[PDB]
Amino acid sequence: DTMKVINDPIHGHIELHPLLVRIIDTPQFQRLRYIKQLGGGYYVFPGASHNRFEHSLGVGYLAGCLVHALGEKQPELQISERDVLCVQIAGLCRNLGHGPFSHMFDGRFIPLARPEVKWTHEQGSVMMFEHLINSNGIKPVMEQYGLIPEEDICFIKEQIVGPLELWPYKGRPENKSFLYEIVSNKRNGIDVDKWDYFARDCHHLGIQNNFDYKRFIKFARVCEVDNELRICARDKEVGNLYDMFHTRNSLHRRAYQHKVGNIIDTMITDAFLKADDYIEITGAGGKKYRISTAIDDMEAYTKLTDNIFLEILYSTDPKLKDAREILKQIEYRNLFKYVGETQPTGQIKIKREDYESLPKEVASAKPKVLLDVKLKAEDFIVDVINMDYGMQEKNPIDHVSFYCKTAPNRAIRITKNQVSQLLPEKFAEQLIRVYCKKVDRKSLYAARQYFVQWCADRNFTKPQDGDVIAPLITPQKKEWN
Amino acid sequence: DTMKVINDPIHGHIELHPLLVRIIDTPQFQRLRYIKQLGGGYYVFPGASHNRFEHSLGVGYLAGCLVHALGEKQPELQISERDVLCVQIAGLCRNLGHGPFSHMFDGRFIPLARPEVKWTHEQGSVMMFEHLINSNGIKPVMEQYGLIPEEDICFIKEQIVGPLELWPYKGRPENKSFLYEIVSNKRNGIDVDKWDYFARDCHHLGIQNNFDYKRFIKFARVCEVDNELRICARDKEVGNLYDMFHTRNSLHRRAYQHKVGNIIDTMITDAFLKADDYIEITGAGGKKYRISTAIDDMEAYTKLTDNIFLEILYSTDPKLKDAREILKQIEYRNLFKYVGETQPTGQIKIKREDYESLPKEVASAKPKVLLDVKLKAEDFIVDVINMDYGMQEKNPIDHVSFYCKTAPNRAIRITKNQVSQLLPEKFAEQLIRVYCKKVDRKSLYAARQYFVQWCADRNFTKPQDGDVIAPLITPQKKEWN
Amino acid sequence: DTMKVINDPIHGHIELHPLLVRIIDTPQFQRLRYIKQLGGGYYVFPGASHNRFEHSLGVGYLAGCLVHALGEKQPELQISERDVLCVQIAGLCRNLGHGPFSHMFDGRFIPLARPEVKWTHEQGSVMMFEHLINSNGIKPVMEQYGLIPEEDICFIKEQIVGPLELWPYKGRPENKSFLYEIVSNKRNGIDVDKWDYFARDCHHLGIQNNFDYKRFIKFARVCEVDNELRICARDKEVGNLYDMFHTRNSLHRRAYQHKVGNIIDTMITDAFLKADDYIEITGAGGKKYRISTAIDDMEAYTKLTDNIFLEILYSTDPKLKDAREILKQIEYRNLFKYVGETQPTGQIKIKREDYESLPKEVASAKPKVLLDVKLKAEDFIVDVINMDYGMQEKNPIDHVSFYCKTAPNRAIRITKNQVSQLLPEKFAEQLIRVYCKKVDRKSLYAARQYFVQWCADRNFTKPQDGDVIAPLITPQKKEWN
Amino acid sequence: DTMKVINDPIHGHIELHPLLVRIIDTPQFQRLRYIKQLGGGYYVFPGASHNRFEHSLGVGYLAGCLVHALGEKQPELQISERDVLCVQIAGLCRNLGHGPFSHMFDGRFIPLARPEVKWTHEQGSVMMFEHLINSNGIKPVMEQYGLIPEEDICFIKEQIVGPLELWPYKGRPENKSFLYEIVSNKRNGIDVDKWDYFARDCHHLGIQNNFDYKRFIKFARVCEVDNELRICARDKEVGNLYDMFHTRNSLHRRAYQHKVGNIIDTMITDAFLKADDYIEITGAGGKKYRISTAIDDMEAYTKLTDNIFLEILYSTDPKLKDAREILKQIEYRNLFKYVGETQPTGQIKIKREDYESLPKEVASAKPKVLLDVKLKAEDFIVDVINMDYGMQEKNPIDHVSFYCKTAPNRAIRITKNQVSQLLPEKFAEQLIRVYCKKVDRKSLYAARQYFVQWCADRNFTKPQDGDVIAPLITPQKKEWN
Ligand SMILES: Nc1ncnc2c1ncn2[C@H]1C[C@H](O)[C@@H](COP(=O)(O)OP(=O)(O)OP(=O)(O)O)O1
Ligand SMILES: Nc1ncnc2c1ncn2[C@H]1C[C@H](O)[C@@H](COP(=O)(O)OP(=O)(O)OP(=O)(O)O)O1
Ligand SMILES: Nc1ncnc2c1ncn2[C@H]1C[C@H](O)[C@@H](COP(=O)(O)OP(=O)(O)OP(=O)(O)O)O1
Ligand SMILES: Nc1ncnc2c1ncn2[C@H]1C[C@H](O)[C@@H](COP(=O)(O)OP(=O)(O)OP(=O)(O)O)O1
Ligand SMILES: [Mg+2]
Ligand SMILES: [Mg+2]
Ligand SMILES: [Mg+2]
Ligand SMILES: [Mg+2]
Repeated sequence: DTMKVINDPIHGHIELHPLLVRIIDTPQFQRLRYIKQLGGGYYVFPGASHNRFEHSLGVGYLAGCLVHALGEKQPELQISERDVLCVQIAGLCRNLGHGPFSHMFDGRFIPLARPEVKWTHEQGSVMMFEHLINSNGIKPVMEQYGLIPEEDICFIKEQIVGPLELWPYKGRPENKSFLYEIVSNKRNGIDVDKWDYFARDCHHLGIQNNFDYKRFIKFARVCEVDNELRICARDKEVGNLYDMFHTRNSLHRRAYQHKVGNIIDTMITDAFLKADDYIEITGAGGKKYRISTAIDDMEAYTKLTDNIFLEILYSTDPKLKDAREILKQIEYRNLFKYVGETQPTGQIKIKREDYESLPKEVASAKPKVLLDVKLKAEDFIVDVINMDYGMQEKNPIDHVSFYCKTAPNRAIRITKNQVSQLLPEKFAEQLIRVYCKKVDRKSLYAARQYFVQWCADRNFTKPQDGDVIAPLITPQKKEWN
Repeated sequence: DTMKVINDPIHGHIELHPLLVRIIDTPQFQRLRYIKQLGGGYYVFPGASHNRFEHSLGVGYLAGCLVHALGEKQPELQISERDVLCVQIAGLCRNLGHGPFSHMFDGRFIPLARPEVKWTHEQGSVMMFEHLINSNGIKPVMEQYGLIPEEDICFIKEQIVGPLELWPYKGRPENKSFLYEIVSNKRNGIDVDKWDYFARDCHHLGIQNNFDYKRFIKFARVCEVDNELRICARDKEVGNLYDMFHTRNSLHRRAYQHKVGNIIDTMITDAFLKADDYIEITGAGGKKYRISTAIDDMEAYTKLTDNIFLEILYSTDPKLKDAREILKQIEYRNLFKYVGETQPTGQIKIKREDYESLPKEVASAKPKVLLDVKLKAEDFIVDVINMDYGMQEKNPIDHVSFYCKTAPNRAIRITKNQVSQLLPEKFAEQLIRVYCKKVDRKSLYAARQYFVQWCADRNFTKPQDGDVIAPLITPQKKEWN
Repeated sequence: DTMKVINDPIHGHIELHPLLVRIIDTPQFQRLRYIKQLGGGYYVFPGASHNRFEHSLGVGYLAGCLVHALGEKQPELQISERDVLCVQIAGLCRNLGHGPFSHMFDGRFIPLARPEVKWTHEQGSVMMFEHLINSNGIKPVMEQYGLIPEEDICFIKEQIVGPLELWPYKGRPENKSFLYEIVSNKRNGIDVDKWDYFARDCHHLGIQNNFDYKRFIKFARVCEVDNELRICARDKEVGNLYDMFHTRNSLHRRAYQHKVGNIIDTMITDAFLKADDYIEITGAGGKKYRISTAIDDMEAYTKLTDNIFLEILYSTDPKLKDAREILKQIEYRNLFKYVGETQPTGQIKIKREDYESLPKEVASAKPKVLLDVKLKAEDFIVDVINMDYGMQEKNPIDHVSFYCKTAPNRAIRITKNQVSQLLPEKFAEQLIRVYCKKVDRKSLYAARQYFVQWCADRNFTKPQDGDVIAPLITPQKKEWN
Repeated sequence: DTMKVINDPIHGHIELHPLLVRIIDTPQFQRLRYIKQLGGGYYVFPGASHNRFEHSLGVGYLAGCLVHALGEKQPELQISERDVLCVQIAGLCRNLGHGPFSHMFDGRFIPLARPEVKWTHEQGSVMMFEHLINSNGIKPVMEQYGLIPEEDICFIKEQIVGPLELWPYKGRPENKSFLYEIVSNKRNGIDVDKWDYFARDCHHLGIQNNFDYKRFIKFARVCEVDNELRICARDKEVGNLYDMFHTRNSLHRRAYQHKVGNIIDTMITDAFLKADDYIEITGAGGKKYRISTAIDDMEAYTKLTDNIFLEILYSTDPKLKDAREILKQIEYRNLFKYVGETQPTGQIKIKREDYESLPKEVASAKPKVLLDVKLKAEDFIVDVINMDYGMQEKNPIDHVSFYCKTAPNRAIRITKNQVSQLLPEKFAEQLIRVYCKKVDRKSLYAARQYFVQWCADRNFTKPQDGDVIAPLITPQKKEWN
């Protein structure tokens, strides 16, 4: 067979190798046509209808482009068509593990439905890749095009999820180390997945992005670092890398962590939780699985898509009413109402174990105002969001290697003070959002007082609309002045 | 009640009136989030993931733009905010009647499922609009914002479907006739819907459009024509208008009538015909409807979306196997194979009543060549496509009124000979595409000989790859050399 | 040393070879920064400030892209780095011959200043290329990077103007004929220069471009045709090629032949004509040249740019008053007034030998209207414009070779009846624009009556606003009624 | 006299009022077609060919847009056609005072040619506005359209340059204070000029901008502050505002302060300095001026554009040799060579005067390494660049008024800790770039040793390629390991 050409609005005409086509034309991959990239963001940004499928295509194409560029600039690295096909495949397949509504599923649902297990979309991706390989007879096709299934499949999996366990990888030796920072870079977070979602998400949201990945590619080289071969970026591009991480953060604050989009994620998740017992998904040899257990059999997970949302919505079965009314309340646009936003202070970090107590703290309060309605802990929703640069408290650029024009083979490091004084002093922070499930005017007035007083009692940041929603409470805190 | 801001990637930030917001936040409208704009096009153009929802938002915005501009340039027309709201609503609601996969439903499925009925997505839009209004108590909100729920609802329905029924309209008098040319122009085909889908479809498909609607709005005026006040375009813009229809014709040949997209639409349609009997949709008071009858109950139709595709695909019920396997053959990318394209010659035109008798002609052929297989009528698929400028054999520009710079109130006509000699001399044509349901190396050869000999015997145009795929048949037709 | 990366808004980051950098950094090439692409178009389309310099970079980049793509898809053609460099240089240098305001210089000025010579910007490009090579010591630099100046310079010049003379080219043998179809296609007109100016001009004008050159490149092959190797496009792309020429025609009708832009070009040409005697340019060895004679000495021509305009405008010499006053009339926006447009009918074609006699025909007209003022031939300007598809009366795609999917090396022809019946049946046409040098309302009124009466007497088409600007004249014409 | 429509690639079709057309069509305004926006930036970014003319149009359009939007949301403000026209004119005319190559003229040339005057394009715009008004008889035209010349012209000037001296303005009273915040905002720097050049510069440079001015406009209100009516932004948009100032800071580091572009600015300034005495420009009543003194007569300044560059490059007079030979090394691309970049720490700030003592310091260093050549202060160029957020050391966001959704009429303040912890803690910084005038390999090597030794001796940051370009010098400073 020959190569297929496909037109992507982001990257233009991309060439696809017959093996990649053979991987694409399977139920396991086509499953991604039915999973939205941004999940509930589509209920806020009407343009964001894009799915994981096209994003996967773009990641594969970009992986191929970067590996090919590095290959043509430096032939001494001995990159083969085999390495290219493999990295392209890893790129194509690192999104196979996503559940319905993407990050809502593994970031919100699974932790609440099955709090005893440890699940990540990466692991879902490796399992679904294995299932994909075996159920469709791919191995002989791999062999036809020059791959060695045992070494190569391993290399692909390690590319997607990291080591499956001194040099920890089995798929490629150290002098091809640079094959491992491309599809999913565990060292600093700079990888082609980000590059594709920057361009796609922006193309669809109606926000435009200032990061030029093609430029970074033009300036990328392979360097010798601590006796291994790593990707080196030209020194003069360090600023751009900072901006790359600034851009990411921006995309989170206007779009990915939008208050309403997130509360819609919470509502869909609660609906799914109240539908978890009554929905049956058919898995291996007829055996029956549930939404929360589908992650344990890939034949079941395969049939787990965004469609579940609609299954609940068009359902007539009375055991599903409680969830169905929630999903109907999304259609009528009767959402939980947003109360406000604040931040922790000092060295205070809201740890995961206390996310469960917070609505009670909010419901306690010491307000001192006409208390015409009482709110109980259940009436409050508290969302804690962690905003970082990809490596928690650390600075990712301290983990990137550079080269200069006078010596393009001398890898060097670059520190923050060498760049600018206008950069951040921190690289992680927490945001706290509070919502009230009671939408009436009196419940809102009250919820605001409870909220602000709660913020005062915890020595948190003063709400931006503090003087507004709580005029009688704000002069309680002397340092908010 | 206040105003909502929406970010659309095509139009930017759009302001939505509380009354419009109220209509949008209903299941009848939100239903459109689950119906893809281009249907089977997403299986060819991976960017085309957009749905009818955002498209509707966009039509609604543009109608308002045009009527508002007309209102500001010529205060003498005394257009009121009420007229504006009615036109905006008409804009929002002219797409409500679409079935699963849009044009596949009313253009392929319904005519084969119900050849006795006359059904259009327009009438469906009217019905679903009535249902939307009634089920959500919109009339009092309409009165609240200054509308007359009797005159106005009528006006909106007439805007979507035309006359119900000199002056055939009842919603607005002759002296506001131009308000009937904005949302759906039955006179010449120039309306805001085309303008939105040009820009949106082009934005997502990855092909770009050369038509500037903002310019057209700037140059649009209301003039008196045959005792009515109609929208007139500036004379020097006639060239642009011809180009507009050329653009429409381009988008069809590249995307909307793509051979593979059309064969996927046909395969899904076939699946739906083979699943129609065994799938029941819950309608009024609990009564059950089938896909082909859902168009007769609006609360049932409400639940008829693309989701139906996945339900069939995830079914375990054996009565759906024959339907379920075809869609599975779409996942594996084992589609009906394209044999070719040809055109009739002289002035013979294929009517709908012969679309059913046509594959028999192709199989009844008597090709003089060493073959290997005999094929039967059931093995061929013949798709007839009508490409026109919107009004069949007519030239739509002969139905546009123009004005000149020196006398901006005097409407004039412009004939084709006054514009260019490089324009088309015909405005309708038929394309015939032939596919074979047998995909083997030898059945394709035969199907090709049948096809070409059929083209010769009916005196059609010679297929572009005629001499290569059927070297032994082409010299029989002297008229191709 | 090594290669330079340059950022272009149209093509992104492009790599430049040291030899190309060396060619670019000369006064002969840098001269193109001071010559506007669209000349007088910038006085109508304020975005069109782009010059010939960047356009040249883009042509070189696209030439290199196409030749590299052909090289990678088909190694059997034996394309070398040397062929690539030569095609890139030819691309970079085919615009070197342009005069001030580009086509105004070669299309309007020179024919009036020196009507005895036959001059084109191509020959100018070859001459300026010879001068560039000799004056900057490029030959030894050419030799260093693996070029053979004797063959190679010839190859480049032939690439720009064709043969300087049974294979007529000496720079490359027949098995490399396809290399002559890239930079300047004398056969059918499909070349990279058009591809760059579509995208650039559209990017700057505020018009959108509907041609995808990257797609065309992806589908380009080298095929065998009549004992030669030609560039061939896939059969399925014939429509896109027609649309390309329609696009070109649209860009001409909207921008390049804009009535006002053309009248500004004409006024500047008059300026240069009335300044020709009084402006002296120092050329080779001190000899002094005039604007109209600079084209015969390249050291003078190097110095011939748009700057001249300003030199005339800032002049204090009373001998330059006549020109300086016309340029000031360009600044105050007192332009010749546009009267109207008409075109011939039947079989009438206006030859160039008759362009001087036309305003006299116009003043010789006898409109039956009471005129307070009489206008003489001196007051009229008549501009005849030839609109074609590049090859006069022929259809250029009758001269492109195609290939089919089943046999990618077998070239075929495709006729117009095989594509569509909605295409043009003619490929050339003439437009006639008439302007009046007298700007007052009464002279305009008069000029219009003269014009329309002339159109009637010559049996031309009726002006679009005929009935409005000449109400008393149009009902005389039997075929306009 | 009617309304004129103009096509701008950034803003689309823009409407220009007959009075605005009359202002635009003057030599004083049209001069801006011949002054590059980014100056020597065009010699690095081949796309940056745009002039200040098409930027001025855009500023006027944006001014009109913002004031009209504010007028439409809040009719209580009593905005008149007169206020809108004045704001538009102010927009159109705030760039009139720009010299050859824009900022290069006022930021580099005048202080070196004439260090005794205080000259800025701000005052120049006012002066040139007066000259335009008087020399072209605009005042009666202003009256024709309903303006009062005496207050209104004052208003316009005060909008461009600020107060011409408790309420300090005379052109408009206290209840219209917000009209002074549109065209040039002296309080915080958020104004429409930035908005136009962000989009334009990005459109042409080949970089994309992530700031959405249309959104800001949609969310802008007039709130009451300290007895003024000021522009208020919605609170939750504060993040975007920070980004705005970040994008600007980005645009400076990538384009406006590009290392090569600045040295090209410096060289052109050098040519002009060595040419100032020998170039004479004709001003008022025949009196003759020099490049540096033309700013003292506006009809002379009128004729002062980028053209002088060419006037110099094209000179044969031996008095111009020193200036003409430098512009020639720009064409040949033999520029001053870049050696490096560094920054001070703590509280050391490079004062404006000591900019002269710096070339002495760099050469005064004593690196103990084999140096083939000794360099003197004249061989060095040291350029100090100030990077800030617009108000030196302060945070402009502490000077913005915000409002809340629940009470849209009371302005509130927002501190940095209320937004995020990921922002800069300083808002101004200095960059130091050092270049060498001798381009040979050894003089360059030496210059590097000198430079790094100077950086070490002054306790500055380590040059990014420090360990590479000067290996024998960096290991001495322990704070660089
Ligand atoms: N005229 C067009 N312009 C731009 N893109 C197109 C056009 N036609 C199709 N596309 C898109 C759709 C696909 O994503 C991609 C490939 O389309 P296409 O060339 O028709 O492949 P194909 O498989 O249908 O034809 P074939 O199998 O005969 O080679 O480009
Ligand atoms: N920073 C942003 N930039 C661009 N678009 C945005 C941004 N934030 C949100 N949007 C989009 C998402 C929506 O389509 C639309 C509405 O945004 P937004 O103002 O946040 O609505 P909202 O309803 O959540 O605010 P609120 O109810 O408080 O007034 O604009
Ligand atoms: N940060 C940037 N982002 C996008 N484009 C840039 C950026 N910086 C410069 N450019 C543009 C300007 C040029 O046209 C092109 C390359 O410039 P640049 O990379 O700075 O080369 P350079 O010659 O100035 O440095 P060097 O010689 O050290 O490589 O890209
Ligand atoms: N077909 C077009 N599409 C897009 N832009 C155009 C087109 N034609 C002209 N333009 C541009 C050029 C101008 O900047 C702006 C307006 O031009 P235009 O409408 O042709 O003015 P005009 O000179 O014809 O006015 P008038 O009606 O008095 O003749 O739009
Ligand atoms: Mg194919
Ligand atoms: Mg809201
Ligand atoms: Mg460089
Ligand atoms: Mg005009």
